[PDB]
Amino acid sequence: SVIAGVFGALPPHRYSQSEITDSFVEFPGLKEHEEIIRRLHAAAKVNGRHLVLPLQQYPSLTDFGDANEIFIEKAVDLGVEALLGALDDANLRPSDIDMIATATVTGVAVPSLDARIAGRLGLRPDVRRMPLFGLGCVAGAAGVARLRDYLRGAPDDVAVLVSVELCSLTYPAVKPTVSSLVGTALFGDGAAAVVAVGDRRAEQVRAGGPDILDSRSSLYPDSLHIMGWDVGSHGLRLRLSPDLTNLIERYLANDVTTFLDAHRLTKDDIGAWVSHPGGPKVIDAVATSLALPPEALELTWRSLGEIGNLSSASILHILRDTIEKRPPSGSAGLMLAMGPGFCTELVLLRWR
Amino acid sequence: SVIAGVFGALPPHRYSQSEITDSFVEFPGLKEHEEIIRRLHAAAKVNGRHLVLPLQQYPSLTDFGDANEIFIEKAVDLGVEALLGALDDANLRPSDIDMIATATVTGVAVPSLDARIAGRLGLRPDVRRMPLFGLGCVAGAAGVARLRDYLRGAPDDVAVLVSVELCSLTYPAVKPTVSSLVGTALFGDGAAAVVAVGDRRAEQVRAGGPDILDSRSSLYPDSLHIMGWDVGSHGLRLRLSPDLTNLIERYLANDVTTFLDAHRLTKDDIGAWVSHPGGPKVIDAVATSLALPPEALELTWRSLGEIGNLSSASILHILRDTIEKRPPSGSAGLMLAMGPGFCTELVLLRWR
Ligand SMILES: CC(C)(COP(=O)(O)OP(=O)(O)OC[C@H]1O[C@@H](n2cnc3c(N)ncnc32)[C@H](O)[C@@H]1OP(=O)(O)O)[C@@H](O)C(=O)NCCC(=O)NCCS
Ligand SMILES: *C(=O)CC(=O)CC(=O)CCCCCCCCCCCCCCC
Repeated sequence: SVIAGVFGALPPHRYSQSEITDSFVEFPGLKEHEEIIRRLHAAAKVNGRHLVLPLQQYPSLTDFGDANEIFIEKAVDLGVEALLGALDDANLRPSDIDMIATATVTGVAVPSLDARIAGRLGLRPDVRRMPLFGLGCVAGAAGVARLRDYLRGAPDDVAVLVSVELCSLTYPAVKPTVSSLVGTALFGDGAAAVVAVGDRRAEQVRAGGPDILDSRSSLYPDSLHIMGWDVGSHGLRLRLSPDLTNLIERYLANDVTTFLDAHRLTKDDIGAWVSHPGGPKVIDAVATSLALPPEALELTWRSLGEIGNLSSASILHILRDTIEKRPPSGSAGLMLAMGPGFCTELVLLRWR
Repeated sequence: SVIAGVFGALPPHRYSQSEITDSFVEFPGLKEHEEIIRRLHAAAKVNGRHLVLPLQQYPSLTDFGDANEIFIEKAVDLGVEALLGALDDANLRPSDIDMIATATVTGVAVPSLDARIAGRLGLRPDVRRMPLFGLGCVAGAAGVARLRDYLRGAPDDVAVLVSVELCSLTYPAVKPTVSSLVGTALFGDGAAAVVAVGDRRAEQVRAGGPDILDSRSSLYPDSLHIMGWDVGSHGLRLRLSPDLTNLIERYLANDVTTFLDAHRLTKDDIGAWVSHPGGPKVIDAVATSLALPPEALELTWRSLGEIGNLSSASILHILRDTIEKRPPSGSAGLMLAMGPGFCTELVLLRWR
């Protein structure tokens, strides 16, 4: 399977981190926490984020029903924009799509986002739908791996992934706690789409993105508590364990070695790293654990700085940035993501 | 792709429909609606349902947070039971599984149900996970089609589907409006699992069949409103249009003919129909639209009678029942489900 198109879409409202923080600390129930909010927002290594709503509107977003309804409307808009961009990048059309997978963790849609996107773009009525909910931050990488699994079975086909994460719309569940506030420092809104074709399809029409060579999941035993949602009448409330980085530091190198061993590669054989930007401590943990050079994760840092953490969409933005730097033809790339499970997902790529 | 195991699991609290109705009309806020409640409950052609909680506990189930917490607890138990059962049917082990897909529409779990089930049964850390959320009642059929799509590219592999639907736990969102009350007439709790293997693995494990040959989705344009959830602070509230039956009557025959034509098959070639038991009017519409004999859908009527509508799990219970009845060897089978989209899914089978 071969990537043919990758495209990111962001809401038009762009704010500097300082702007967000300045407004945020004045929101109802937050003033008493100004100092810790400013401290966390400042330490995030995030310089700006796109938000799906204007800043002033968030204090009114206290009802999960309102927020989730807005999610549905805005996510379908952004998902459609990202898919169209990726299709244009691939020189393909909506009617070419044989399977669409959507990933989100920031809203609850039934019918799923893929059914709504299919309708908006006029995908064929027989398109195969794969609504992936609950993978969280791993879904960008895992989503690309699922496209490969599909296309390995259907090598004449075209399959697409659409990731849409509107983290700001979980506002009704935000509380003045360390975990929620860390969330408000890091997460932004955005979307991304990948268009991929099977090996035979790639021999019929031109696909210019990297080859998806292989993937490997790693679900860690007894780690349900590491990250996830607390779900309730206020919506989706972030649960984040302080043990996350220790887990990375202790186990990630083995995940990578195990996977790369199977391809008789070493970490020194990979020419472009495409890692999820969980946040500064996480990225630090990844670099340390894998003993990476200082610039290995430069595009990950740059993305976190520019647009924040978009959950599953971030790694796709970073993939696009990586493709655009045009890595050495024939060299290996490695996507690395992590998420609720706890789990990691690795995807081996070959550039050109 | 060959099925090797199919297994159903039900919670232990079983009540007759009459017992459920008698209690329900006395729940807080309902006595005024006794007449319509008794009418809808009798018209459902459901004679009993299994419930995950004691019947008289439901009046206290008013908070979505409590209900979803109970969902996660109970859903993992039932999913594990179902999967273990299907593995036993297949004579396979948890460590044999290469990919697990889960399907639910009745609760919100991050980490997902597949991560939880994987942990409980000690699946391999590299098992591929596919948490399908939002397909609703089509997911039994679509899930089986997703297994085929995976195994088509992985002929030595084992892939499993676990459906868990605890419809009763959506009670916090129930009010005495017609749409909700219709739901209270029909839906029960349960789970099911399917174990399937690649064509190359099939001989090695002596898979009992049937073969999974092909599938086709049919998403109906401008139909998002037909069935789905309205999500908010009270959880998952049923949206269900009275127009659903009309859509089936107008378009199902074409869905089926379009699919069968591609295989040079006719309806008369089908040795056994495995159809989702949406409700009596739906089942009639299927029989009428396809000009099927009364016996064609008998096991679907029976399942509806015995356990109610289990959303995505019902078709799998019916599939198990059908296999046990042993349709003519080598004859064609057709799974038929429908759900939020609005959509239908057909799966072509060959019986052993
Ligand atoms: C619940 C059911 C068994 C009751 O059967 P019944 O007492 O004959 O009731 P009817 O279907 O004839 O409908 C009677 C009235 O209730 C209304 N009604 C039925 N379903 C309704 C719904 N989901 N929402 C709002 N109103 C509904 C009908 O429109 C009708 O209105 P009317 O008085 O103007 O004529 C039947 O409605 C049914 O089986 N519906 C299909 C269930 C379904 O959609 N399953 C989903 C498959 S995926
Ligand atoms: C990735 O795995 C991260 C997780 O822990 C699970 C997951 O995917 C959820 C990720 C997003 C959590 C977001 C909480 C967001 C609060 C956002 C506030 C935004 C700004 C409002 C400004 C007025």
